[PDB]
Amino acid sequence: TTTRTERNFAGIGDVRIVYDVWTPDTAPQAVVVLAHGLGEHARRYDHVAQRLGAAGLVTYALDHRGHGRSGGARVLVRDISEYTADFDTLVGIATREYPGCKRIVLGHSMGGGIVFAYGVERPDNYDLMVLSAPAVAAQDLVSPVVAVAAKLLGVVVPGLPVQELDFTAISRDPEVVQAYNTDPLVHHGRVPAGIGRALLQVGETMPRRAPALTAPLLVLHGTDDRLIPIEGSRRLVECVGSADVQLKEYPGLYHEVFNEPERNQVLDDVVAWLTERL
Ligand SMILES: *[P@](=O)(CCCC)OCCCCCCCCCCCCCCCC
Repeated sequence: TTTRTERNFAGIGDVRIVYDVWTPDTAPQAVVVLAHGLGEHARRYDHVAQRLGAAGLVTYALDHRGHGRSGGARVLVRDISEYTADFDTLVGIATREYPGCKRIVLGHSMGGGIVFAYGVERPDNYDLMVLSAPAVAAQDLVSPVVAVAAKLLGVVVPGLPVQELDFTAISRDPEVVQAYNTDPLVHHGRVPAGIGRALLQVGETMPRRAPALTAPLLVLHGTDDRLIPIEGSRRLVECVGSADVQLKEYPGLYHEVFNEPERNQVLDDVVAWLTERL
């Protein structure tokens, strides 16, 4: 039995960051710090934290600024460092509450881009990285001219909606898409320029920065992902400095592998990967 507690801290710029803590009723094996994707929130990951809890893992999952229960203007960010700083603070919170426990940083989509940028900047603040379709190659979705424009707009008008997303691409399960379509805490609009710039900054420097990752890395990706092409994850595992890197491709799965029909096989692979290394 894994149980959720809701807590908070003061993030960068004194924005209240809400985060959940999922504690299992068994002896804690290690801690997981989880970063959700664009426009979603940590409560869409309940079933993930429960599955990890059944493996004796404590899961820290924060609502990013402008997301879910956290403060700030909705999906507003002026720099990727705002996300990575709030994630860094959350990693430190788990490090102090569970000292000596191994630390697993886990990110999905934009969360995967934040976990990546956090990791290459603090490659010894964590022990294991798991990335679910990380948004580390956003510049492959637009022309270079559009990337020049989006970076500039992310500065001047970070709140301007700039890019529409196909929400039907998140899952092959129509129930998942409809539950996403009707979630009051999900951003039901377009990608803003500020987040567009942040993802583009991470993407252009991913090849040059990835060598800084030295901890074991697990990348998960569905082959039929229309939001983030799988080639972005193939280029990532070819570019990281980690010796123990692995990409699990899931034939036919859509973007959110954690919410797919095959999600239990996906999470079985995550637990199996973590337990060989803990
Ligand atoms: P993840 O967080 C999954 C959430 C979506 C259900 O992110 C998925 C992919 C996000 C990529 C967004 C596009 C990044 C670049 C967009 C900027 C280009 C638009 C600029 C137009 C200027 C004329």
